[PDB]
Amino acid sequence: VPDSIDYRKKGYVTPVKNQGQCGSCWAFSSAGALEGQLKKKTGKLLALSPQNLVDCVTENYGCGGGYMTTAFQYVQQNGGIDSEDAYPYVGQDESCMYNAAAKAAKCRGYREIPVGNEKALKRAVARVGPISVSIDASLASFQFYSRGVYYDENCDRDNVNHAVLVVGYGTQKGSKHWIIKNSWGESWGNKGYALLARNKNNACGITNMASFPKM
Repeated sequence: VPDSIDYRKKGYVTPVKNQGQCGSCWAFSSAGALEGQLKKKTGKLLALSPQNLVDCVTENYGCGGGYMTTAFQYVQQNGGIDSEDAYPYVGQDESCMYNAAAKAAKCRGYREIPVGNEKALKRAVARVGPISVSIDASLASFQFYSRGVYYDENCDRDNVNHAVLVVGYGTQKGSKHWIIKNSWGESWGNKGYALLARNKNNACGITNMASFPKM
């Protein structure tokens, strides 16, 4: 297991999108995780449809939030998720419009990551690929992040409100970190990305709802 990995550099990571006024972080986080897997198993990186997730994952709340496992199980039970070309993102709730011919990826379940265990998370990133996780993004220091390894002690390591995607890890000026991909546009963070404190005691509660799909 390497000291550093960065699935952007391995073609596993699609461009950064903007969710907008819609609370669909969980959808982008699922679609990105499925994208990382679809690339691992077929070798081809195709943009998947988070709008498919927000319309049709009826155990979730659309632009009111949801769970990523809830979406993985959905694409398992439904037999596929569409590509973002077939099913573009519009940022607003609507009725399900899943065309099965437009099916671009399948799923065979999901695995969750032991709560608290950052060592387990690192391993999972190293040997599976991008992982779907959820953090406390409520703080102003996060909404106006730009660079460096983010750490704010007021970060609730217990209650978690925003879904991002882990697309690798590493160290920088001595601080071990996680590389996460957000859905707030390229104007947020470091062109849509952020580094998060790693091995600093589960900062922002990143291993609370970590998961990835099976392919």
